[PDB]
Amino acid sequence: SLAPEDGSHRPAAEPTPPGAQPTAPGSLKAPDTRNEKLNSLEDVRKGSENYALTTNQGVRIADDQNSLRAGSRGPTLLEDFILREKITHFDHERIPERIVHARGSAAHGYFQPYKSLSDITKADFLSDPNKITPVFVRFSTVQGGAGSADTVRDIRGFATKFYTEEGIFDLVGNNTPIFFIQDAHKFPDFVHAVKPEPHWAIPQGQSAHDTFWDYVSLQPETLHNVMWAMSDRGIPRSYRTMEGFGIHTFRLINAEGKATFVRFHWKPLAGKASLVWDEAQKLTGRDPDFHRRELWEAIEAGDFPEYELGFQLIPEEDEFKFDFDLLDPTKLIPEELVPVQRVGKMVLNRNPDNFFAENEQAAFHPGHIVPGLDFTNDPLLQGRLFSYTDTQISRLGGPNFHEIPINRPTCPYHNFQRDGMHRMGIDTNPANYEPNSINDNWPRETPPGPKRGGFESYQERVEGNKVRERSPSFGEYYSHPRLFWLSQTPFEQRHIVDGFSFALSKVVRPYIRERVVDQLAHIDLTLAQAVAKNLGIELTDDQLNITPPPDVNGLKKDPSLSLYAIPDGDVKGRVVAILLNDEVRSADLLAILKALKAKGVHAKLLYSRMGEVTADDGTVLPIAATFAGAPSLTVDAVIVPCGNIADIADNGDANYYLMEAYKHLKPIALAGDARKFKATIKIADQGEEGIVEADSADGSFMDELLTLMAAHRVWSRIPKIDKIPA
Amino acid sequence: SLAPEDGSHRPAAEPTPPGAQPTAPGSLKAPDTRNEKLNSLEDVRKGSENYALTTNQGVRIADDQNSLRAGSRGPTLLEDFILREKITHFDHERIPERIVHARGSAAHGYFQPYKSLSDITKADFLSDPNKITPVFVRFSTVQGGAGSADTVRDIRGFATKFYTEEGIFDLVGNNTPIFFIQDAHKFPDFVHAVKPEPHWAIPQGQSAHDTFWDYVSLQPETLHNVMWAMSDRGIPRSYRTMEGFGIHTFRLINAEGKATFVRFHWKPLAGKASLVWDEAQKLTGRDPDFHRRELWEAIEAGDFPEYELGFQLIPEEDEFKFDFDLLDPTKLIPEELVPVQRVGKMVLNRNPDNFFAENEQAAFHPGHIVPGLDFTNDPLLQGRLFSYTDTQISRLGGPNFHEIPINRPTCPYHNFQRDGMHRMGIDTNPANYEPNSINDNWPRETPPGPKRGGFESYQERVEGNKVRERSPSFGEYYSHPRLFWLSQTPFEQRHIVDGFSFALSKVVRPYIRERVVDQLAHIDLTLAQAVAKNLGIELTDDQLNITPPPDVNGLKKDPSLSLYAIPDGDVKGRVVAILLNDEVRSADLLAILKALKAKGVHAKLLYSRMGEVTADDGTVLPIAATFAGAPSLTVDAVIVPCGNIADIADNGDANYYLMEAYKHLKPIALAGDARKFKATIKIADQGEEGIVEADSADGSFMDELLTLMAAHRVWSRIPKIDKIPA
Amino acid sequence: SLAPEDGSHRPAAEPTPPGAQPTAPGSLKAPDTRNEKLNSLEDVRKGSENYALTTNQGVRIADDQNSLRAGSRGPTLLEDFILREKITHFDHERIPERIVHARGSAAHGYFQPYKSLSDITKADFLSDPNKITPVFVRFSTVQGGAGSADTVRDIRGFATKFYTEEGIFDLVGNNTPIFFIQDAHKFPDFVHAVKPEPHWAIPQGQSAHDTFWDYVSLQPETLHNVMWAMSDRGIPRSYRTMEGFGIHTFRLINAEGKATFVRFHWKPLAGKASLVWDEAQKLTGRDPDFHRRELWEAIEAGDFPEYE
Amino acid sequence: ISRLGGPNFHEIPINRPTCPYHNFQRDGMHRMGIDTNPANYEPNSINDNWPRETPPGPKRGGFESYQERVEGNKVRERSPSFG
Ligand code: HEM
Ligand code: HEM
Ligand code: HEM
Repeated sequence: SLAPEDGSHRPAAEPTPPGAQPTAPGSLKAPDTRNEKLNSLEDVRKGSENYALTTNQGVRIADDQNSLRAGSRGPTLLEDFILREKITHFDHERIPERIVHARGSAAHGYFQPYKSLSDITKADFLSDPNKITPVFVRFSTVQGGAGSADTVRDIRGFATKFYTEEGIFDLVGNNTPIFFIQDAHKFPDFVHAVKPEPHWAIPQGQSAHDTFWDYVSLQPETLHNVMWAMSDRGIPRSYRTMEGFGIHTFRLINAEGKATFVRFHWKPLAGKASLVWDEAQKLTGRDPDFHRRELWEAIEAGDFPEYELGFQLIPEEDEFKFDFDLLDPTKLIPEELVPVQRVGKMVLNRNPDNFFAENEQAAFHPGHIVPGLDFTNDPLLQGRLFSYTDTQISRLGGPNFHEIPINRPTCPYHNFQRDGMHRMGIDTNPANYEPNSINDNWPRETPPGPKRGGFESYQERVEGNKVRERSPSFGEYYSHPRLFWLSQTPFEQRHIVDGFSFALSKVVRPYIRERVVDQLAHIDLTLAQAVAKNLGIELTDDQLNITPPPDVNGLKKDPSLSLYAIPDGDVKGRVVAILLNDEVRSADLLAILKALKAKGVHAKLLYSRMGEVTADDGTVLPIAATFAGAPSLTVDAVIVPCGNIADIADNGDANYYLMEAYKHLKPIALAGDARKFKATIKIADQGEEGIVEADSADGSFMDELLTLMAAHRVWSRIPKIDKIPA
Repeated sequence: SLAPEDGSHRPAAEPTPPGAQPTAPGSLKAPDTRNEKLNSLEDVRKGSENYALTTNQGVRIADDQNSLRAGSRGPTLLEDFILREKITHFDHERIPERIVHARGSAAHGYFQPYKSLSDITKADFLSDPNKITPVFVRFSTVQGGAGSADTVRDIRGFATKFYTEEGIFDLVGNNTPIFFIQDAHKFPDFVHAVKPEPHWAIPQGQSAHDTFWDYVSLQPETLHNVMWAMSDRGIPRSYRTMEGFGIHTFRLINAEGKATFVRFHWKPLAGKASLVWDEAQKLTGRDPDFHRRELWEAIEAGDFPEYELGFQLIPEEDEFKFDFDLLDPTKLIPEELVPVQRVGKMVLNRNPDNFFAENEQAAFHPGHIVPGLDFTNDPLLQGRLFSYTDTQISRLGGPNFHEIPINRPTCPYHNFQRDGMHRMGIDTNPANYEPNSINDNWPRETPPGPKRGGFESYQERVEGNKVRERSPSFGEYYSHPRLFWLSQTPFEQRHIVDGFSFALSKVVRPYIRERVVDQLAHIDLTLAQAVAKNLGIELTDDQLNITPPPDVNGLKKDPSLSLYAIPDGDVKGRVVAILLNDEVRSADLLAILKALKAKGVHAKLLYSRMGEVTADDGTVLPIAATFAGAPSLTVDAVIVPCGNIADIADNGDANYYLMEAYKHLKPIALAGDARKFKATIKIADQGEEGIVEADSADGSFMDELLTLMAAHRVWSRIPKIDKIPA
Repeated sequence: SLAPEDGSHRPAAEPTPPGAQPTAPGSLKAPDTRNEKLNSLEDVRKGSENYALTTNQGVRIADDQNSLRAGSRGPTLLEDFILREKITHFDHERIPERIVHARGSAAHGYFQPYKSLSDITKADFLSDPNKITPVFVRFSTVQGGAGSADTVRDIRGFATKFYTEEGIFDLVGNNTPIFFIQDAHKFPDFVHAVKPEPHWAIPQGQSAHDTFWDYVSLQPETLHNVMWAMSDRGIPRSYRTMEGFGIHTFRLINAEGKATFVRFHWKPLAGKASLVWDEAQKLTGRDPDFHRRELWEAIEAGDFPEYE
Repeated sequence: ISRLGGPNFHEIPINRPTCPYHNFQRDGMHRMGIDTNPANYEPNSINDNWPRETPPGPKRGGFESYQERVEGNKVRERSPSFG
């Protein structure tokens, strides 16, 4: 048999930290993690152990190594139906990728509310805190293909399919609270501008090219979301550490028929955190799967992604109470004006079994709502409602995509629709039309009502002429970008300046850079001048004199728009690199590992080669990777214990390891003679804030390191990084 | 609630004769008829009674009569996701029809062998007389589209999917024992020649046009199957009353590895029976679904179609012992040389629930064989092996067509194939390749053996150069057509002459007619002269002197090639029209109806309007159809009971009903004053064979009518039918 | 007019070195370059300057910035056929990528033989040193998707379509002279092993994972091509500085019917050159389009890729 | 989209306009037209915004919907006048 005698080919079906075990399909890693959707897919899971290899017709194969030929050096024969079926299936494996958000990573989980929301909505999944709704969630980038890298600068999608008892509700959101454009008619133009340019299909996974900034310069409605993308919002550390938003104003409808406007939020219970740009870019080369792998390994470790669902609620009579239009999806609703009510929690606790069958084939669409929710006339939402039904017809092969297992409702579904490519359901109804007598009119319509009723639209009043015209109320483009800019910390603002300066430096036509700097001067002169300086552009006197846009309803900032202004750091699930030497102080290591364990922080033990080293006291320490093999990009903090520091003090790779972690603002902790490394990162004898140092790794040295990790990065180090070459 | 209070909308779930109740889905008409494949479809059967109407996402619908609009006379809104889902599914209901045999009718059933065939084949489904294998059978025409008519002149397909414990085996045959062409490379040429012509797409369901006969005149290999199509074999009475054949020689392989050549047969246990051409052509107009209807209603009545599988077996050492090549599919093996050995019985006993899901999506392919069977080098079979897998990728939408419920095996199937459009199975194997160690190499190959082994091809010797060349052994075209012609009764030979005469009359270019007559003169001079006389063509002295082809292995006829030469008639399931009048002799009708019921012959009571008539003694007689509504075309015989004959004696429809039945050779029985209709059909006072007449329907009147029915038609009447204008 | 007055939006229609001008579609950058295949594509080339914006049915569009709504803050109307055509075409832009070799970069060119090869083959494109055959060439990686990076460690494809006067001949080769496996029946197993693993779809553009090395360790026929892949052959500097091979033995047939066994080679006239691994892996991050860009800009500069 | 295999059905010869048609739509299965436009979006400067919108007018103008007045609530209701 081919597996090793000792069973080391098979991962334990228990939670294990990243790196400890090979990853596995979710039902084999966590067989007793169950939900109603995961149990309903049991009819289509297939196993493998102890079964014979067959054709798809059930014929057992004897030799799966060779084609049928006339003689053993002869021509292959057409009658080889086993070869032809196997190669035909392979030749047809691929389906079209999604037009946007082609790169994504997904998991199963569940949602439960914190209280009944019956007073504001009749949605059944929100009716009782003991109602547990299975979910499937896909996180994604926007521009790149399905084989593009994860840690690009981009908006991220955050789509959740809720399998409710009254239907599937898909909340198809992104990680910023607005979008780039106002009207769905312009979506092909914006997406064509951001995607690879049509002559040569470059660049992949990047907005930093001429056509994107040409469109932005000509369409100032885009500037708000462009500010978010150029911020560190555009480079999240993990899908676990970003916010979600539905963007549009929707409606909640209660059993008395009252409509409330709502915008939806997801708040990450692990907190908000982002990479820095050079780290994100380098990680696209060293691990283009970093966020897919982080999500999968968090769930295999038990560090389940958790989010709180939140609603901003605005009464119908307050529709015109703000100085922006609630229907304009380039405007956000500041939390200082309308707070987020926390409504429930979602936990992602199981990975798929098969990526293609469950993630690639999943179909999310924001028109999939349930009684108790409704739309508004937001003109970007209104066009979305057409596009997701349409695109699924070619991506997933026809109109029966709801029969693909991951998309199936878990509640009953019955109607008079028939046929279509790869129709699975075999209808026995004598009728395929209504009204009918021949089946006593079943399945029957259901009037709307407080529970288990049919869907009726809220009877909004519509009055106007048939026009292709933008509302005048949507014609203000600079106040929300300014509010966002003024809400950032000073280091977040520098990172935004740097994001625009990097991007516009890769625009080849200089007039486009100049037109973007002119737009920036309508938002904030400090930002405009800082970007201009980096491009060698000088503002004109007219530009220096543009009047700043107005505050938003008297606000001149809102700290909820910053990643970092209000502390919300959480270290569970983060990872520290420990740089070993060939004679490690074991007492340093016991102390380190114990304190990390107590906070749920993982460790990775690194050295010069694969294998093991032995500690001063004889403990054998298995090495996970080389310094060069698992770079600092992939960890949150670096600790270097004592022992034979002499042994690594000269290693180019160990030095670079600490230079790169330093440049990227990561906490570094140095014990005993590991303080020799201070010289490579140019740290003064009396120390520096963000470098933890002591004689040994006692319990105090660990608390200080863990406090630095809760604050994510050492922002105060920014003015010091320029003068290490890394 | 729209059903009648009396429950008359719903058919009884019990066997009922044709017309007695509305037809229904098989699992509602016959819920207790079960087999392993029908039970395995339960996971996808969907009911309807008592369920709410929903979208395909499970959202209940309140109003399925209206689109959402801005005001009740306003424009429809794009946000109407319930209208766009319903119309999207409707707009994509169609899939491509099959390239050939697009018109077909299908049913479920089961097969059992009479004894174990373990001495000649290791196929599991033939190993044990107590082993029952579910089947699904589709019967079809060849040329017309899925909306074409059933009783055209054409070859018929007879395809059986056997759901065995060792894999699906599809036996994909037709109703004649040879095909038109020798090498699959010509199949697009032949099928383009018989199909509607490409400029104008005419004619549907007919080979009587110039390109067909141009190809036949240029490719004499076609003449054998053309003879069978021009005979009454081309116009079967029902799928129940035709033979089936696999056409190719295949191999049986036993557990000791011995190969035996085999050709497959189906014998209809209801006997052989065909229409006559004027009746078939007219029936394409009055009921283009006649065979689909007759099949479905026979199964609803309990008149299950039954067939016996038989094998012609030739030892490997006898390959070259005949005047024709066993591998040439334009040659038959006469049963006088190699008898058919009875192997088992197939009963079709349940209709589908949904025609699209089960019939239109079924995929049959003759490359789907099982261990114990193998192919030969027949060059028509060899190209078929390529075509069926290929066509299914576009007809059924991708390479996962085996996951469409009707096509799924009932036995296990596991392999390393993944992905593809509308992938249903979610594989949990950690490996998607072999050899692998990470799942200990499962699923694993299985060596060949006596039972439950892997498939291995028979190690036939191949020797020769790579050539595109027809074997010289295949270059003989006229002997099997002549054997067929000489085996027909004189009335069957007249019907062949009439088939060729009518067909060639529709060929516009007269030189093509003359080239076909010349080919007939190579087969049999009598046939050629009779067709030439009907075409106004005179044979040349050269044609008159062509020497006939040789006998086939000494035979100058083989009666098993005739439909009628050896009586095999069965009356159960046949139907009789009874022509009512407004004061029927109730004693005649009691005697008639119970005689027919005793022999399983159905009746249809006809009159000049719907509703009821009252008999001499007050019995209320319900009318099934009018004389025009249910013409004589649709029945096998006609009975006119006594009573007030003057009610119907001058009814042109009643009179023409008898004239048409008379012309089409059907038995007619006239009781009492119904003998006044003798003048309509010009019968002598002293009577004539084929017309039953007495003073009442008692004594031997019904036995005589039933005797005529068992002989199917009154062939002795053929010379008498010309002196009738009908 | 949205273009700048000075015309600096439009790249010069003449050869210019990398970075000197924005890149452009080839018939705009190099209008004077022609061959028989480029000339035969002219009936489907569509321009743009001075034309009105239309639907695909040729109806001129007045307002391409807004959906049709009932009132300017109202719901979008289903009768907006201009919005639905534009979004429907957008919704259906994608087609499946190639099962293997999905990442690739291509250019037009021409081929000419040095002398007639009629003594060994009757192939018309090889019959006359004056006979010029248009080509279209696509270079590729093997494992990654169409949106993966160029300077991965992988084998590269080198596929040439020759548009001859006796038919299309496709020479579909790679940049090493052997393949990993011996019998096509095993291709899906080998390709499944090298591709991203099926539970989680990682890693992209990399053979450095368990399933690839499990297959290799169990199928020693793979080791030859694995040695090439682990060498600097697996990380070419440019598609211009790698070899090409047809791998298989084919036959040449002359007019007298004689068969000669042949294996096909492409020799880069710019020579052989590879990156080093740390450089290649870092370039996947900093410019995942580096080989597609280098090929396109070499052609816009006149530094045409040449192979023998 | 399903009957004719994708969104380029207007390029099947019988369905093609005989008048000009130019826009920024790209790709799709069996795409025949090879666009040379450097831009595939508007507004653009890189091709001076061509092809360009056309105001409505008496002849050769862009399409504009008649500005019918719409007044009603969002309802799934048959007009009583149709009963
Ligand atoms: C507020 C603005 C929007 C947000 C938050 C949004 C978000 C998303 C997300 C998260 C996905 C990926 C879902 C998945 O993981 O499969 C997606 C896919 C998609 N989006 Fe949107 N989107 C927006 C606007 C639009 C507009 C205006 C259109 C077109 C009118 C559109 C058309 C599509 C299409 C065609 C797909 C691919 C869907 C599929 O193939 O199943 N999006 N969008
Ligand atoms: C002995 C000669 C043949 C017989 C008895 C035969 C019989 C049949 C039958 C009965 C069907 C319909 C199965 C069903 O009901 O779905 C069928 C379909 C078909 N036949 Fe054959 N056939 C013959 C030769 C050929 C040849 C030579 C080719 C091509 C090389 C061919 C290609 C096809 C194709 C493409 C279909 C449609 C299959 C589908 O869409 O699933 N047939 N044939
Ligand atoms: C000597 C070994 C082989 C070489 C040199 C080779 C080379 C290539 C190249 C260069 C391409 C990309 C063509 C392009 O640029 O579009 C390609 C594509 C492909 N190869 Fe091969 N390959 C080999 C073996 C195989 C085998 C054994 C199979 C299957 C039996 C296979 C199936 C494919 C398929 C399905 C495609 C995608 C073609 C398309 O979508 O148009 N290759 N191969």
